[PDB]
Amino acid sequence: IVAFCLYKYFPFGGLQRDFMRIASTVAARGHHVRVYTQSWEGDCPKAFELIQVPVKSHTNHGRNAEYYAWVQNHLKEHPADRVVGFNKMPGLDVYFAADVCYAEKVAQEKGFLYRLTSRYRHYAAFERATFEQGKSTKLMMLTDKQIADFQKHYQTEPERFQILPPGIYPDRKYSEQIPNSREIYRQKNGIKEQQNLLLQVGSDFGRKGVDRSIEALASLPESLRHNTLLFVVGQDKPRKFEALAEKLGVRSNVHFFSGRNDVSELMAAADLLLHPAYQEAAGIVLLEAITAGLPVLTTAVCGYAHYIADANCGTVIAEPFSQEQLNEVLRKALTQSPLRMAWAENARHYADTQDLYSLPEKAADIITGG
Ligand SMILES: O=c1ccn([C@@H]2O[C@H](COP(=O)(O)OP(=O)(O)O[C@H]3O[C@H](CO)[C@@H](O)[C@H](O)[C@H]3F)[C@@H](O)[C@H]2O)c(=O)[nH]1
Repeated sequence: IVAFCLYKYFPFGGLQRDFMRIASTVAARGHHVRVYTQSWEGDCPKAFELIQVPVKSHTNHGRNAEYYAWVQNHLKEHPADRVVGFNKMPGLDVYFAADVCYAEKVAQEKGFLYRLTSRYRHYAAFERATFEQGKSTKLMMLTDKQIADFQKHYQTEPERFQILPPGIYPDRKYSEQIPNSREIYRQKNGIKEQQNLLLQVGSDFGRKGVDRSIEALASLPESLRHNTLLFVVGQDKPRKFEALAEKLGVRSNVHFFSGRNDVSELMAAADLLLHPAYQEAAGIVLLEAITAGLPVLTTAVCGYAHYIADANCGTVIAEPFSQEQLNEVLRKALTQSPLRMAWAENARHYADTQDLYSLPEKAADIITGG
């Protein structure tokens, strides 16, 4: 019996999609998969034993604490052979690092008033419980930067870390698309042959720099701008970003969508992925774009930004972030189709020659070992 703990399941998050693929891999090896969550949106594999954990606190942090306590009591009466968490909490045998190091985030960005909160104390305590010395929890990591951060704040025993290769779903790959996918999916989405489709995918618009993408769109020269659209796709509220698009006179150019299940089609249809995130532990969409043959503009803060430079299929905007640099890079990329075509080819080549896929098998090995 392998128990999985994540606070919330829904289809439009990387943490959730990585969990689904890892847990499905574990189940397919013959183990019984039990899932504890506060809430579950979308389909659930019939193999899974799904347990909804009742909570009543009025804050995320309070509910998380209640969840941990309830799960511990349930495990006391119904033992599992291994407990695997996708969120930081006590009691895990294995943790998957979908998040950044919270202690480092706070140290770098926050001050005294931020640290006064019960919210801070909780998240710090649950991270500490996972990473501190003396714990047995195996730590499945996405980036070397994550490891450096956790070592800095917790002096975690180095042997407990294991970096995983990426785990991009094969259905995003250019070679897994129907013939004429670009034309078909452009037509499906109302994109004209001559238009530029910019694509931004992710369920945290603010964190992922949707504002930066809108600013970049707005900065384009008049004629180019008139031929350019931006699709913003994810389970988040568009309100603030609609207001910004109106402010900048590009409201009609920007199309907002809730969570979509057709991201593979959108990447086949698009001309550039924009992902100028403020914070991103890794960024699965960056590598999805690589596998789709979709060139990428992103920021150096993203854990997976280096892959864009490695694949030579876009531009990584350096820190400190310059909006003017992103604006110029966008204008250049859009006006230089030969550059974009070369980037796309480079992306496809990298996707064909690099392991961007095996994460769930390697994570399942760690989970089921022994
Ligand atoms: O409307 C939508 C919106 C998204 N998706 C999919 O959800 C995934 C999003 O993962 P991504 O790593 O890009 O961002 P995020 O969800 O913030 O992931 C966290 O967890 C990730 C690790 O699990 C980590 O990479 C990241 O840094 C964390 F913030 C990616 O596979 C998208 O194609 C979708 O299908 N439809």
